[PDB]
Amino acid sequence: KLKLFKKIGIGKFLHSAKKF
Repeated sequence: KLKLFKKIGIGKFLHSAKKF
């Protein structure tokens, strides 16, 4: 069990705040 390699790109989460 180990599939969080894509969790290192949390730069798009701050984007959701750039649209709301």
